[PDB]
Amino acid sequence: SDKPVAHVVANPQAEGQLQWLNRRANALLANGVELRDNQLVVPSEGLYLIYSQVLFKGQGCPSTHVLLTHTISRIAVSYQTKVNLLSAIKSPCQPWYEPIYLGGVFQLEKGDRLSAEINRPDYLDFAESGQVYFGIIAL
Amino acid sequence: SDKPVAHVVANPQAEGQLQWLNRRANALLANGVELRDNQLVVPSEGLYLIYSQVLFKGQGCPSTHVLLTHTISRIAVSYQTKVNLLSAIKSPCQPWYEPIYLGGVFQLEKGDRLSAEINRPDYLDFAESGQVYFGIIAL
Amino acid sequence: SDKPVAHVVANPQAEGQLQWLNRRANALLANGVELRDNQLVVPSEGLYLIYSQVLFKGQGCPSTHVLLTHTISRIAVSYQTKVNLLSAIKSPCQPWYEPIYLGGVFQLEKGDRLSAEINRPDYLDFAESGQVYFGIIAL
Repeated sequence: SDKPVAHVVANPQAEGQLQWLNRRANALLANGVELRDNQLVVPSEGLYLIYSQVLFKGQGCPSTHVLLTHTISRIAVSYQTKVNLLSAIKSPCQPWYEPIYLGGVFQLEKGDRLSAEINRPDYLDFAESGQVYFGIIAL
Repeated sequence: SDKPVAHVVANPQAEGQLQWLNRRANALLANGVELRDNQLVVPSEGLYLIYSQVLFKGQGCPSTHVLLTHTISRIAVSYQTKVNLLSAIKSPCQPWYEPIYLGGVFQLEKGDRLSAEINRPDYLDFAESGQVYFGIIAL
Repeated sequence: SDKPVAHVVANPQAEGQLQWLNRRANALLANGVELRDNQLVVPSEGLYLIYSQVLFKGQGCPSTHVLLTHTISRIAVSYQTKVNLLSAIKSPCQPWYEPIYLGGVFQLEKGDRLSAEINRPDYLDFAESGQVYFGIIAL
């Protein structure tokens, strides 16, 4: 049980924000992985499977064309640059539900940080369990 | 080739039900993983990548607002509780197609069971290959 | 750092086609994995996590019902057959955005090839980073 690993969930008690949380039940933040300033911190150099899901929910369709996005970004320790690794966009309106799942394998450096960010936290459905999550595992 | 592994598909011959099946071609149920009462059985304690996809298909939009869901749940041997690990909801109607993909890393115990369940098997498009699947791998 | 691995992206300079590319930054094609005729080539027998995402984007809804598909297929060296491993279909019209994510674990043979293919490259949104990707990792 020594591989760097994390599986964090959106805080169901937060309001209008995507706040990642490690839980006692069915969530992970182990073997060097830390949560700092809402970002996952890589403890060692290597290959990592990185993934995240968000679910957006709205009661109806507003007057202005809504675009939803979910993104996983890499903040390199060496440079402090912030690069898009995985992302997608959805338009729910031409109650609605829009899940977005992202996942991929990346070479990361020790101290690099990962953020999983959205644009419309007012539409984030984080109260319902299993819908909003972010994780990594060293391979 | 010793890691617990499974990649099961929806039985294309089943009717109005999500029935997981191990196939000869491009499907797995090896190294201790069993399929029992339509659920995957964990042979050993450890970290597992768990994933599933379903695809819903309908010919049109009915009079009552349809909600579709896909869920992966953990049945702990120690407790017999059934907890939601990964889930999403979609509303296809404000022929239609709605895929849902779920995936994440979890610490599981030997004898724990995993179920991948939906609410509208009458909308499940399991006849078309590669669309409906459920799998795990010990990491 | 010896596991066969790949994480390739759609060439943002290609036109009306899905052309996979290994990049200097945040992309991989290592430890025996090759890109040949737009397909990933397996260097050794074993279990692989395989995944891909595409994002389709259109300016409006045309007169004929558009169906979008994304598929991951296995070309066996031993047979030259081409089998569907993972796929999904979406109908964007009853500017729109349709992401499709596919991922699963498969036993592959050395020399097998994997293709990640779509039907409407005229709708592929490959100019925007992190949206179109294809990868594998030996587990």
